[PDB]
Amino acid sequence: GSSGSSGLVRGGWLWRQSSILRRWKRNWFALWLDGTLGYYHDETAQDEEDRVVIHFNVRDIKVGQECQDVQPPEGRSRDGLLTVNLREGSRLHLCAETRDDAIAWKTALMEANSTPAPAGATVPSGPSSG
Repeated sequence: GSSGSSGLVRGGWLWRQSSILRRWKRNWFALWLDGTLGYYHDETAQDEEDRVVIHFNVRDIKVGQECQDVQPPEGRSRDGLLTVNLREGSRLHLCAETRDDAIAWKTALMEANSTPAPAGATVPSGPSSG
């Protein structure tokens, strides 16, 4: 709603595990201020694959060892795994190259899930001399 969404939080590449192919694949996940999560084929949002709710929607999120029914792809390590749970029930199988990345997503998500935004009236006002 709110005429869609305006403003991006983060945008990186993460490994997602498929169901029919049961294999990890490269995917670009981008979080919106509106409180939504959409991943497209590549950085360029041209062919939207899907869109899930983030605002008060994320039930839980695991990272690394936390994982229970997930395995790291080739090269990567268990110190990167990361899965997100949705209130709707369905979850999201992901895996960060490193633990750092995983945590970043876990925190960036957990927050947006339980943290609203003043989105409404703001100005780019900033520095001038320099």
